[PDB]
Amino acid sequence: IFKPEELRQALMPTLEALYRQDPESLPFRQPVDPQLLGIPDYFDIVKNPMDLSTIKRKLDTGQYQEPWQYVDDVWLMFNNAWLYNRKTSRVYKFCSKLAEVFEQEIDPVMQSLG
Ligand SMILES: Cc1noc(C)c1-c1ccc2c(c1)nc([C@@H]1CCCC(=O)N1c1cccc(C(C)(C)C)c1)n2[C@H]1CC[C@@H](NC(=O)OC(C)(C)C)CC1
Repeated sequence: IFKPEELRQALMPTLEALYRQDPESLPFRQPVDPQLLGIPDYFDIVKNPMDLSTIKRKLDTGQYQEPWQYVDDVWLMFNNAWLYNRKTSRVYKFCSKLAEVFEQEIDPVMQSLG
């Protein structure tokens, strides 16, 4: 049974790795705002929105008990973006860049956590 400070120390470097991907992480730093973006169908398509600010806040305040719940949220944000956006769009290709980065950093940390 993990403690939320153990979880934060080990997983937060993987989250900071995402934030550094400038400009790729910019669309993902805050919730998608469908009104601002003019995309009224977004919450029809994305039933469980997620973004970097929400994951950071959940990490910071201890809302994850096990590491796979953090991993699930990160992949939720990618899958939402791959689902809603066309393959030709910048955010789609941005999402693939951050997903590539993420797999690269999450593997060793998950194996030392377990
Ligand atoms: C993910 C995802 N999944 O589906 C969807 C849908 C998203 C998603 C999400 C956001 C998005 C977005 C797509 N396209 C944009 C803008 C909007 C115009 C069109 C465009 O080409 N863009 C764009 C895309 C890729 C890269 C960038 C940079 C690198 C220039 C920044 C821009 N943005 C925000 C819109 C406003 C955000 N600023 C903000 O919220 O400011 C406050 C003060 C916090 C409210 C920052 C980028």
